[PDB]
Order: sequence, then structure tokens, then C-alpha cells
Amino acid sequence: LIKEDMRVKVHMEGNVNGHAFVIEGEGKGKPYEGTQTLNLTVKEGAPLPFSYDILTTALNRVFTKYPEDIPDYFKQSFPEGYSWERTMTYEDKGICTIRSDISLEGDCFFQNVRFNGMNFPPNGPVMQKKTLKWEPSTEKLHVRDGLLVGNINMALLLEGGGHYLCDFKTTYKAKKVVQLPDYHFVDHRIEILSNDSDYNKVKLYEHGVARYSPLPSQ
Amino acid sequence: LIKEDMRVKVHMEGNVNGHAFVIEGEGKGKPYEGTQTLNLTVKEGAPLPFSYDILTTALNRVFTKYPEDIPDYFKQSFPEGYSWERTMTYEDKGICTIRSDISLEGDCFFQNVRFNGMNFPPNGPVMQKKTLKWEPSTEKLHVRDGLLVGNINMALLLEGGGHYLCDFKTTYKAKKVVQLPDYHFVDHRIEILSNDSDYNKVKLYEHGVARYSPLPSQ
Amino acid sequence: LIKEDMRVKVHMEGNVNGHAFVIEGEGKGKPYEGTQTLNLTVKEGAPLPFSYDILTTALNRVFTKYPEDIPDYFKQSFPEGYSWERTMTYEDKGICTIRSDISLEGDCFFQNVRFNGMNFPPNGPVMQKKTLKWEPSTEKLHVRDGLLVGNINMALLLEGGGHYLCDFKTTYKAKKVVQLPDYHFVDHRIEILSNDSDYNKVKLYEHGVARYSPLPSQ
Amino acid sequence: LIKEDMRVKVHMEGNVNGHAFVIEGEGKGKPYEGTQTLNLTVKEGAPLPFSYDILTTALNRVFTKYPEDIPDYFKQSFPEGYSWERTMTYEDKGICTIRSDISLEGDCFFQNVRFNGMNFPPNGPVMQKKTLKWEPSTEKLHVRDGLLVGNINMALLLEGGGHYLCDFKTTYKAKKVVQLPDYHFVDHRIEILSNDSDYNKVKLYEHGVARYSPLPSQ
Repeated sequence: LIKEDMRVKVHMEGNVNGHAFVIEGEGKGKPYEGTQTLNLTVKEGAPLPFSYDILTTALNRVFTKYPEDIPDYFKQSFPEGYSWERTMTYEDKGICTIRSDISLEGDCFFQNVRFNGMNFPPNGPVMQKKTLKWEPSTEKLHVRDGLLVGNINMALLLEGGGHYLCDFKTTYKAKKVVQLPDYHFVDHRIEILSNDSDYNKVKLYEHGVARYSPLPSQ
Repeated sequence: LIKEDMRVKVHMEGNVNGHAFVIEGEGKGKPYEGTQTLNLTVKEGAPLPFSYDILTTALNRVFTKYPEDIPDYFKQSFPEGYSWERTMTYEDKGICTIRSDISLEGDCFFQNVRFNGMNFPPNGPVMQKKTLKWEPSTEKLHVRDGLLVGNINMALLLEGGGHYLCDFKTTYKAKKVVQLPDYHFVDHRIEILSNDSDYNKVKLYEHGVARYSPLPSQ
Repeated sequence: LIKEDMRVKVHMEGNVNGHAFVIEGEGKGKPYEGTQTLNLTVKEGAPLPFSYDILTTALNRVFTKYPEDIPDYFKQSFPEGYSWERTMTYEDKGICTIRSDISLEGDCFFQNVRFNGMNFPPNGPVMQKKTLKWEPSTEKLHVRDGLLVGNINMALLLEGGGHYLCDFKTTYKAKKVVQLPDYHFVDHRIEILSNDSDYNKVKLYEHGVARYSPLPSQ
Repeated sequence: LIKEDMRVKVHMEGNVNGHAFVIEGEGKGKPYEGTQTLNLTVKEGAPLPFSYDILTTALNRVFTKYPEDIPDYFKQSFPEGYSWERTMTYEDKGICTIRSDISLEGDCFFQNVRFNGMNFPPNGPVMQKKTLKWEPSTEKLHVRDGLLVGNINMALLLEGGGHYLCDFKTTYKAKKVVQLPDYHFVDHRIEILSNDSDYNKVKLYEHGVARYSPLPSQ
């Protein structure tokens, strides 16, 4: 069962372009409002030689405000929970493969993540740390082989203006049989609120809202 | 100048998996409300042996409702007008390349379209006409090298359920200096209203509304 | 019937990055040795404002040396002949879509080609005529849905050294049911032998040989 | 220094579709003939719930027959050794991300491999163990930014005929400055010689020979 208030614990082990790191996060959030706050410490491989932004979207879709007219795959999936696998394909041919396991114990979700980035241009914006933020997005989700699949045309705002684009592919896998939703959208905004200079401590925010098209069928 | 009521003429010369066609349209629209309808006659290639859906997004973003806080790339471009180039990339590895030129004489927008589609599996949804409709969508639009570029995750709803995915990339090119918008989103719904069973005659409708994130910054 | 010696006529209508063109071609070759020569005249849109190398591979696998034990898809297809569709995807996101209809009247093959290119960066290798030649190549051919399909990792050698890569995908389609080959390979070399400085007049040569792996199976 | 006979030790940590595994290889090979064998034992995660064939090509290019006219990038890298990064991108949108380190102690090459596979369809041929073998291949190698890069059009033969395509991209990184080869080819054949039906015990063979085009220039 999910309360209007909930706690989040995150562990991430990763390698990006040969560099190894660990990240731990203590957080809270409001699942039914689609909002969450997360306090992240770089535990190993400080200082990071790449943009913290690439990591943020691997740092739960339980925290999405779902209209009643659209079945909530992620919330239904508990107490057993769900896992997801993501492919982040950037335009400079940098690739990240990410796997998260989402388990519940009491007031606290536990997020267990594996981050693999490689083939990022060394003089490119991720390894040169020129990303300011992710642009807010719209995930498209549908059913493929009894699973939920999300697709997002994503964009990072660069220092000096312009965008660096990433194609976002997630397969969400519930551990119990759940009621499948039809083709819907989720509006996101991912925001780093505070950080230190090495991004050794970061505070992260996420707002997610499930919807149908606002435009009338005919 | 663009009135509240404007007329639309459309010429399409096209080729899908070897088959050559010409489709003529007469239509009308409300540019500032972001809605329009088009009456489509197949002049050559009747009957068509592939889903009409693949042609529909090619059959003018002037018919996009633009809020005052976002500059309108498409309306500013007139009187000289604009052009666009598009790649549609399907999951079965069918592919379309499209080029459109948008002129304005008096109240009428003329659209000249060259449509190419190939490597569509012959037992694939498109050549078997097993596509019911396009899902509603959300195009993300950024400025790259002074031009406006859109990316859309798109899905066709098939018989038996299931969706058939496509990656939309558009490059829009004003034939004039115009004020350039910040990163923004256009929500879309395209639908076929009426058709004979050969789709030789089709009535097409589109609704398009531009916006920033509905979710607020923190 | 295909003789040791045959003639080749070539009509290509095209458009690259907005620039239209027409290229006529009379030529000859030895089908059973997989060698041929072609004399190429630019007839419209001279001089071409882009590298001629993109076009050359679109200017007939009938000129392939086929060992006894691999069926010859192309040669079998005649008299009725065959057609092909090709995708050229360049690493800088230039994209060419090409169709060729291959017919036989007497001892002369007619090749009717439609060539479409778009999204070549204006400062890019293709639009800045900075390519020397195609590296020789190995095509891989497999049967998919009762058609023959080819994939080639191709490279254009650049002025100043280094390579500009391009993923090659051809779908060949005989107009007759022919005996389908097993998975096999075609070794390629294509060469511009002679040209004037605007490439308005080009002499083109290709050598193609089909084989299995030379490596013994354990 | 490499001798006509050398030994191989392999430690692969891996996760495919969430299922983790460890494999230990002991094997031998003949570096200047391009031939090698391996004895593979699944030490964790037996039985593997996916096709073994996807793991086989990550289980040295030191064991490649290199002519004198083509510099040997991999044999020059020792005594210090080389690392490699690979992308395997399947047509069903399955993806593997691999990384290897090659060390030499005495007469034995130590290969340390990390394997990540994900978004493999659950009814797909990988997850349904329906892959008979890798077809023989021809890799194409060029220098990009003072590193050697490999591209292969790879196919798995499918039980019930037909093929399952993969795009291989490998970036090899010598840990010492070496002589850089010109654009060349390496012909490959990988073959599982013997296996228990669960594949917990597997014997592996690979042949690899470097060449130029066998077709004369003009």
C-alpha cells in the first residue's frame, strides 16, 4: 500500500567512459501528486569527470500523478514491485545502458541501479560538463508483449545555448500481473535544485503527470 | 496577412515500394485555432495498395494555435512563407523522406509535396493496410543553426490492438528572418473523418496547439 | 540470355540538398566476370554542387562473378528483370534513398534510377566535394520474406586522410520466382577511372565477386 | 612477446535482461594463424535463460593472422596490452554493451569482460534460445582519432530458417603508442564446437585473418 507521503532510498553503481562511481540517495516524495525530492552523495570516484545530468533520470514512475481514467501500472505493481531497463542514445553517438530494480519495505522504496555509459566524445558536452539542465519532456507509453514501454525525445540545454538531443527508451516490467493502461503520455520536469561544484552532493526534484491528449477526438 | 479563416490547396506526387501516385486536396482551416480539414482525391495510382495513414502527416504548421508568450515560426514566415524536409523512420525499417513547399496567394495556402517511401516489409502493416489510425502525439521543437527542428515519437494503432512505432524528424526553413522561439512543444491529433473503402476520396482533420511544460519550475 | 559481353544504358533523375539533375550513361561489361565500365554525362544541373561519389554506387549486380554453388538471384531474374531499393545512411545524418528498375532489350541492360539526398551538412564532406573514393567493400546477403537484402559497412576516403562512414541497405526484388541463395558475400571495388574537373563527364568501373567465407568450418 | 602457442584465461561478469551470470574460460590458441579454442563454464546463474551465441564474440584480436603489408595494432600493444569497447545493436532493438581489458602474464592472455544486454524481446529469438550460429563475418577497420574502430554486419542463423541481424561497432584502445594500420578487413568465423544442452559447459572456436581487397585497383 502507498501513502500520500513516502520515503526513497537509492543505490547506483556505474562506469562511464572507463570511470567507476557509486552514488547513494536518501529522499521523500508525494506519489499521488507525482512529485519527489532526493539527496544524493557521490560515495566513490569523486570528483566525477562527466555531466551529473546524464545520471539524473536513472535517479521511480510510482511518483507520477495518474488520472483515474488511466490505469497506474507502477503503483498497481507493489508490493512485489517492478524493474526497468533503459537505452539513452545521444546524437554524438554516446550510449548509456541503465537497469533499475524498485522494491518496497514499509514507508521506503529501494531503487537499485546499474549505469553503463560509453562512446561519448571526450571533447563533447557530457565529458566537458557543458549541460545546464534537461528540458521538460513528454514520455509516450504503450503496451508491447504484456509490458509497458516508454519513448522520449529528450534534450539537454547547453551552456552557450542550443540543445544536445537523446532518444529515451525504457521497458517497465511489473513483478505481478497488473491492469495494463492504453496508449498515454506523461509530462515530466527533472530539476537539480542545489549542488556543490564537484556535484558530490546533489538535491534532485521530479514532477510527473500522466494524461491523454488535451485535444478532442472527432 | 493570415485571417481567422483561410483556404488550403494541396498537390502530392509520391512513390511507396515502387508504386507512383498523385493526390490533390482542397481544404479550409482556422490558423489561430490550430484546426483544419482537407478533401483528398487520388488523381493517379488508384487504388493505393498501402495504408493511407503513412501519407496523412505529410498532407502546414501555420494551422497551430500559438500562445502570445511563444513566437510563431510558421505565421511570421509569411508572406514569403517556408519549406520543410522530413524523415519518418519505422520500427520494421520502412522509411519515408518528404519535402513540402508552403506558398500563400490571397486566402489560399498551396502545399507542394514530394513523398518517397521504401523498404516497407510486404507482409508488414503498411502494405497489408492493417493501420487503423495515428495515436495523438507531442512534437518537441528546438532551434538548430537558425532553423526550427521537431522530433515526435509516433505510433500507428493496428488491428488486434498493438502499436507500430515511427521516429519523426522535421527541419522547417523560413524564407525570411523571423523571431526564433525558445524550446517548446506542439500537441497533435490527426484523424481520417470520412473515406470510401479504396480511400480514393478521404477527408482529413488536424488539431495542433503549441505550449511550454504544464509542470512548473522549482 | 546473358552473354560474356553485354551493353548498359543508364538514366538517372535526382535531387540532392535541393539541387535537381539528370545523368545519362552508355557502357559495357562482362557479367560472368563481375566487371563493367560506364560513360556518364551530366545532362541537367551542371556543374553538380556535391561529391559525385554518393551517386556512383547507384550507377547492376548482374555484373557479379557467381560461383557455380551459389545461385545467381540477379541473372536468374531475366528476361523479366529485377528492381532494387536502397537506403544510404551517412554518419553526419545525410540520407540518400535510391530506386533502380533493371530491364533487358537484346544485349543492353537499361537502368532507370531515381536518386534522393537530403540533410547533408552544408559544410559537410558531401556538399564541400572533399571525398576521394569509396574503399573496396564486402556486402552480406540474406533472404528476408522471399526477397534478397544486402548490408555493407561502406567508407568514403577523405581529403586529409580519415574516413566518412555510411550504412548501406539494399532490397533486391526479381519480377520472377528465382531459386533463392544461402547467406553469402560479394567483394566490391568501385572506381572513377577518369573525369573532367566538374565531373560533367565520368568513366566509372566496378569489380564485384560473390563468395562464401574463405575460412574452413569445424 | 607473443609466441606461436599461447594460453587464454577469461572472466566474464554479465547481466542480460536482468539475469546476472559469471563465466570462466580456460583456452589455448595460435596467434599468427588467427585460430583459438576456449573451455567455458557458467560459474554463476546457470542455466542461462538466453541464447549463448550473443556472448561468444566477447569471448582478443591478437589471435588474428596479420600480413606483413598490414601493421598489427593488437600484437604491437603488448607488453602493456589493449582495452576494447563494443556496441551490438540487434534489429529487434535488443542491445549489448561490452568492455574488455587484455593483459599478458607469461604465456597466458588474461581477458577481463563485462557484458550488459537489455530490451531483448521476451518472445524474441535471444530470450527463446532459437539462434543456431553466427554466420561467418568480414569486419572493416579504420582509424578514428588515433584509435582503431571496427564495423561488422553480423547475422545469427535462426532455427526455422532466416536471419537475425546485429550491427557490431568495436573501438580498440592500445595502452601504448603503436604503428596505425591503413583501412583493411578481417574475415571471421566463430563456431560453438561442443556444448551441454544448458550451455553450462561450452567449447568455442574462432578463426580470423586480416587482408586487403583481393580485387585489383586500376
